Amino acid sequence: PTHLSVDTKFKTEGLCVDIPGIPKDMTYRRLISMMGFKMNYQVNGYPNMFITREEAIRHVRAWIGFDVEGCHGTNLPLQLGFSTGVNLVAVPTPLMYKGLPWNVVRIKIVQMLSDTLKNLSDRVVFVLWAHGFELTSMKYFVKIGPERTCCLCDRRATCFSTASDTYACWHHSIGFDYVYNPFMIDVQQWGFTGNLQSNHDLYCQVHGNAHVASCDAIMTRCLAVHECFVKRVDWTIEYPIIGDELKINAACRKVQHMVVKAALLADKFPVLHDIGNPKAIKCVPQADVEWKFYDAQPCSDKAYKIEELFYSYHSDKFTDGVCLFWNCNVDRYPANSIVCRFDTRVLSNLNLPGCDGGSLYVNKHAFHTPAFDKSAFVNLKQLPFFYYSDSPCESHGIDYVPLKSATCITRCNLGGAVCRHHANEYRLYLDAYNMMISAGFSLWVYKQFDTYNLWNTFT
Ligand SMILES: CCC(C)(C)NC(=O)c1cc(C)n[nH]1
Ligand SMILES: [Zn+2]
Ligand SMILES: [Zn+2]
Ligand SMILES: [Zn+2]
Repeated sequence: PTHLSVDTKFKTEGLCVDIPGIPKDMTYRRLISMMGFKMNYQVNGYPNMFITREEAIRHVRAWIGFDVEGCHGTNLPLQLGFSTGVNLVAVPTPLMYKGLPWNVVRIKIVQMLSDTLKNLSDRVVFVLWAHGFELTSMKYFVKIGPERTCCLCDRRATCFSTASDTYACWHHSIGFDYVYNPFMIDVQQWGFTGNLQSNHDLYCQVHGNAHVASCDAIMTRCLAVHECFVKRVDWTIEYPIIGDELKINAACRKVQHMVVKAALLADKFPVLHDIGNPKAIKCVPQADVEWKFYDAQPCSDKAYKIEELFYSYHSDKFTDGVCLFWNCNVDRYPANSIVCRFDTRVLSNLNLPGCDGGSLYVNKHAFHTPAFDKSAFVNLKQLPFFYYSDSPCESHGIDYVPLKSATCITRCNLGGAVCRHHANEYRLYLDAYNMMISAGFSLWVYKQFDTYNLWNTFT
């Protein structure tokens, strides 16, 4: 039980306005045949064009919302909408393109999907709110067959070319005209009352309905992300490495240890309230401080209300010492905080568009994160870059230019000349810091934080 049986029933009520008279009793086997495709009893890696909700969740990076609206059905022009914001008009003879025949529309579809997906996934999952025209338009740009490999590399084939009779992945498909072995899921099969807009609008105010196919494609994918990653959460599902995951995670641990260690040295807080991940470990194990932990799983819907986290009767006195919120997203941080908050607006291959301003951050696991909100940080200031080290000035064991920097907080810099070891460590830390910031993380600190207080920790 890993793939969707072709003999599974498909509910057709949502299809009967575009396809009147459609049988109520329908399987995926009969639907695929009605769509103009032939599977030929093939056991070659592609058992069904449609996939289960569980398979869809494992391939969230491949999700492309897709809608087709009748502009005027073999006789009328169709408006093809994608969650990339693209609208294409196909004639049978928020970017809006004029009417063109299918032979050229299919080339644009292959280019668009290839550019969007090459750094995200090995496939495409068309996310539908199926009403009929989208399913019957697939024969004009989709070809199916056995699972294949790319003609220029070892990746699975996602595109086909009728000009060269060859197959390509998303990286090698320039000039290709057909999408090959795509996957799809109809959100209407999950059990909903009412139309797409009424279901989407219950959870999201950021996507509107400008009455165009791409608006529907965007709402469809947003609703699917809500159902799979907001109202339902699965942190056991592992996702492949596609970018700088390892370096980002290692950088985050390095920055956390640096910042908290320096805050404790600079202001000598007697207690630290560590709020967030129930599996957190002390990030500064040698610190003298009374370390207290408070469990809160990552919020995937709305940011936590600070009143619910702190009140309703623990140290109780969160106003004592300092509070550490390392990716624990709250509505308004208290003044005595050290904070790491993911900025959902960041553009990256790890950060996918989400629900209601939120984003789906996929790095080993998938985390839907509430929309970044500048007002959460009104009691704090942005944490400036700094490097601090009390380790001995000694090289041990990569060519060199002497480091001059006001933010290298070390004994050698206090003494007037940064040593080789601290220069190498400073440059490595700066790279880690820049990697974490560029990945979307933002750092905030209590207004009294001053690195000038670190210089007297060398006596
Ligand atoms: C395990 C240490 C700690 C710094 C708390 N991890 C993270 O917050 C984090 C975020 C990303 C992305 N990678 N790691
Ligand atoms: Zn390839
Ligand atoms: Zn939405
Ligand atoms: Zn040094």
